Amino acid sequence: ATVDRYLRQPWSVVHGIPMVCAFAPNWERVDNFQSRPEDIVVATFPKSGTTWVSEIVDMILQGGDPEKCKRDAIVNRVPMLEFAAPGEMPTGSEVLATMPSPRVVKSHLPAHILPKSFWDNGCKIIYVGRNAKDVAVSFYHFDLMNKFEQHPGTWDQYLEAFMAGKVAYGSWFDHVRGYWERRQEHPILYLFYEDMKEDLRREITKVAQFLGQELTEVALDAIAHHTSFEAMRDNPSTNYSTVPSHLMDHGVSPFMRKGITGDWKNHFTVAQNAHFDQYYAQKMAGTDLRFRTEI
Ligand SMILES: Nc1ncnc2c1ncn2[C@@H]1O[C@H](COP(=O)(O)O)[C@@H](OP(=O)(O)O)[C@H]1O
Repeated sequence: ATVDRYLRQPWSVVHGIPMVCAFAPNWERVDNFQSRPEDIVVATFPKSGTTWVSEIVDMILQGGDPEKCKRDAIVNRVPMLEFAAPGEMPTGSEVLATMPSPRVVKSHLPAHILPKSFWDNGCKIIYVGRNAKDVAVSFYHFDLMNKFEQHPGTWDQYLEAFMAGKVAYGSWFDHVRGYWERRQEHPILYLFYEDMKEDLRREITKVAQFLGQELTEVALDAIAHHTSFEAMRDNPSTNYSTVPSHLMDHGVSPFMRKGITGDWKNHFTVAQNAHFDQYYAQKMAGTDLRFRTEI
């Protein structure tokens, strides 16, 4: 009830970044967040594989036992750092304060406004990038169904907001590039959603090594089996079907939507794809960071 007035409102702004309206008040809780050096941060631009990687990290920390991961929804097992629902739930930061190490922290903040404490404590960051076209489709449908978001209107107007960085958490170009560069000064494992669709066990292995964990071949196969898109769409612990429909309208668009690489071809018009590609080449000039739009 109290949170209703924050739902479906236009973006606020925190440190020059568009922010979910409900998340923006009381932002000192984020700026002053107290990290621990053993914290694992799962950082992504929205709709780039946060839930996927979070479940993989949790599974690795439980020794590859999928039963352990069903003790709670992924939204509670891996709290989102900046999440808040004023008057309805405790913030993500308050939940994380009461969580035993090793904490898994999910966040969508760009690198330059991720809380300083994370950088000073050298916390291991697992970043996931996804090609901007699939992200924009996924983010558009997410906004149609997630009532925390300002309504996206039509797809063509949303896409224009997306390319301009006028969506929640700002420019995708600055986001993916910010963490790609910050790895020169911080332990960052930079993953690619498309690499995970192509070869999931290979990417789980890289996450396990980064976390200093050793997996038997059985544990690895068990983690690959339960972190398929099909395993996670039907798992109530990962598919967000436990979120009340008042906050996430699962009928409009399910959270576990398509889970593929290349869905952008079913939504980008011929003209949209031409304009997006020129702007993308302009905006992604001068970086060695490369994304794949098909595999
Ligand atoms: N195990 C998995 N395999 C593939 N895609 C997955 C996945 N788990 C989630 N996804 C996809 O990742 C996106 C959500 O990313 P995030 O967790 O950061 O919000 C959605 O993309 P789609 O909307 O294209 O289906 C969702 O379907």
